[PDB]
Order: sequence, then C-alpha cells, then structure tokens
Amino acid sequence: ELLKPRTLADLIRILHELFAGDEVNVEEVQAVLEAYESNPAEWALYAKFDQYRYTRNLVDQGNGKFNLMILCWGEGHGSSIHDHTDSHCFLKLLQGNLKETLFDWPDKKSNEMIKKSERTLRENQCAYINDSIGLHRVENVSHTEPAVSLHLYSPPFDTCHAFDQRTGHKNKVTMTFHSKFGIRTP
Ligand SMILES: [Fe+2]
Repeated sequence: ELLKPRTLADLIRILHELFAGDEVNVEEVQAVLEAYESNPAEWALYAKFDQYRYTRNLVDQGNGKFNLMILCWGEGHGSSIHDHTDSHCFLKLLQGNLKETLFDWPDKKSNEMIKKSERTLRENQCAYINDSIGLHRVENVSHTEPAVSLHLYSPPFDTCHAFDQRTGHKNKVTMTFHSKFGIRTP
C-alpha cells in the first residue's frame, strides 16, 4: 500500500519497504518518488555544490539494496553520456530543471552517437532509466538556476561507462561521492 511520503525521511522509510525483497516494482518506486514534494529544508544538508562540476552526495545506503543520493548541478553542469551498470536508475528533480538526452547503445563501428530524444525534467518529476531503455546524458542547461536531483540506483553501483559522442567508444569511470550522510568526503 503506497502512501504519500510526508518528508524525505518518510520517503526513505518507504523505500526501505519497497526494496525489502529481491525485485523492484519500478512504477511503484517512481510513483512514490514523484509523490514526495521536495522540501529544501529536508535536504539542505546534502546539497553541497562544487563550482566546476556536479557533485554526488550520498543520502542513504538502503539495505545494501540501493544507493539514494542527491546530485547538485551548477549552472551549465552536466554529465557524460553514460549507462547504469545493469541497475535501475530513478532521477527525481528536487530543484530546478534538467535536460535528459537519450541515446541508443552504439554499434561496434566508430560512429557519431545521435540523440534519440530529449526532454526537460521539471521540479518534482521523476524519470527512470535502465540499460534496456538506452544511455543518457543529464544536463543543467540553465544559466541562472542550480538544479538538485534525487537519484536512486538499485542495485548500487560505483562504476559506469562514459561514451564518446563522436565515436560511441566507452570508458569505465569510477563514481566518487562528494559527501556521505552530510559529511564532506574528500
Ligand atoms: Fe544516469
């Protein structure tokens, strides 16, 4: 029985319930994430920005069944084109807007990766991606407004691939956390 999360803490409690088992009801998880109304006071602790690139701030480690983190995107900050390491990935906007661009998995041939689609993710909206859907890039294209997003990955992963848009070639990257549970982790 899915109820509206009253607070971020309440959302986290609900997520522990939704991930108690071995599988993932994606539509239910997405619905609960969307239903949480972002309250900046509840997540200010995690919203640690860096001037030069977006930061990943760990919020909850789940049951070891998911990583829940907050990403802080300065004006103009964006990600690589990347995959999600055979995991579910939910992305909910807490503040601002992000542009998501979708790409197909490349062929062996070196070739320009052409976008398949793009969309604008707005405050409180939750998006979902997995490797079967494709690859994506996420960017804060705003010149004036930082963006903050809440990401849930299951199972947790600490590596993924970045793809070179000009060729489709991939390289493995290790994800690092800017902070964990509100504590800067240099
Ligand atoms: Fe992603």
